[PDB]
Amino acid sequence: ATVLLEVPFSARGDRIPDAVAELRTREPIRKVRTITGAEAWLVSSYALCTQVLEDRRFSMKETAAAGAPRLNALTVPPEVVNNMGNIADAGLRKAVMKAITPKAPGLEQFLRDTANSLLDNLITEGAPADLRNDFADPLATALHCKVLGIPQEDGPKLFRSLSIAFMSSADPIPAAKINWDRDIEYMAGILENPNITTGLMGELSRLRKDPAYSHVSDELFATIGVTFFGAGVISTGSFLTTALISLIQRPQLRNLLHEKPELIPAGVEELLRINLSFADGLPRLATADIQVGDVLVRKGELVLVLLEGANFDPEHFPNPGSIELDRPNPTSHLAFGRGQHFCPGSALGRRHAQIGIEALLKKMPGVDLAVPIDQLVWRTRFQRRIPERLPVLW
Ligand code: HEM
Ligand SMILES: Oc1ccc(-c2cnnn2-c2ccc(O)cc2)cc1
Repeated sequence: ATVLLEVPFSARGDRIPDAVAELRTREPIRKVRTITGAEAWLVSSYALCTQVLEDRRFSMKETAAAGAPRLNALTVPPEVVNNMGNIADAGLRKAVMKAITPKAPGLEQFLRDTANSLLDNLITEGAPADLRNDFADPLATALHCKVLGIPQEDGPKLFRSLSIAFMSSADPIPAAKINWDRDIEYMAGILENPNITTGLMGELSRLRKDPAYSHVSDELFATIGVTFFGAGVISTGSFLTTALISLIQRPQLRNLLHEKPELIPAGVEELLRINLSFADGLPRLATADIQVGDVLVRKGELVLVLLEGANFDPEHFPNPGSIELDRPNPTSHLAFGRGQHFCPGSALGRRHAQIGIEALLKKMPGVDLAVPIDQLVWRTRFQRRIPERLPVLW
């Protein structure tokens, strides 16, 4: 006898387990057990993953319901799970989206300057360098501070919460609540602070005093700050870090991108397609009985949408394991999700990575791992897969 198949399969973000392709071929929707002991349907094909993400009856918001089968414990108040729904009901959607485009005046130039300076410092200190702690994360953090309109120097203090905030835990985390309340007070301070007049927090401070928003709660305005900072920094830092690994391990692609950098955006779209930064399937709770492939999912059940099941599905991406820059369907991956909850920071995340990669290839064209790739230490029980340190030489 064996126990019901457990998720997640592996914390390694440099390779996909052979088990995924076998699941997808034999059972593209199938029952698994999550770290909390709940059962769930794991969906691993492109077609079923898209079907679930496009059908709002598989609810993101209902995942936070008391007594529901859980992927993991809430690290936020239950209402914050419906964050985008709350933003839209407040009439704040267009304003938040407008504040987070990579196309703000001088934002891209800021990213480039920041990436270059980080790299100069690494080059000056001498190899080995940690491309995670001293490149990708400081880059993601600096970008988000500029986007929020908050002081660059406040970035490290906010960043400190993230190794706990984005944990994927069987049980509630006391530190997540301490950090959450603390970060919420920080952002409430920012809304009151007269020096903060640019970016997202600048915009939110003005809308807050605008009579058309006078019934929007102060808790929502602060929440938007914390969540958009947290989600943005964790997602871009993790993506860029694991994309640098995929790049470092393909010196041919790396030379091609070094030599023809106009290919970097197509390069990034392939790195997004193949990325394993999301550690768990995207969770949804069935609010009706709904046929998914051979399975009738029952109202009240938990479904997990496995991004790399879709993104490595050979029926949709032939030779899925190869980065190929001339695919006919390059942005059709699910790295940013799909449907109602499609990532609102997608353009920002694309530009963060394009610029970081461009700067890396220019400054460090001989970049290579300074340790055998098995020596990378993969963070466990976390909503992202990332190496604790990314040691490189050049
Ligand atoms: C390359 C970097 C990124 C990747 C790979 C990424 C991935 C995703 C994915 C796959 C979803 C769907 C979640 C779901 O459907 O359950 C998502 C949602 C979200 N993302 Fe991004 N993301 C990235 C960058 C960003 C940035 C730059 C921000 C904003 C500053 C952001 C803020 C959000 C928010 C607030 C949601 C919730 C959307 C909703 O509930 O409707 N992420 N992210
Ligand atoms: O739009 C969002 C953003 C984040 C989350 C979230 C889920 N689990 N943790 N967090 C979290 C924790 C600490 C923090 O500062 C920010 C977010 C959920 C929905």
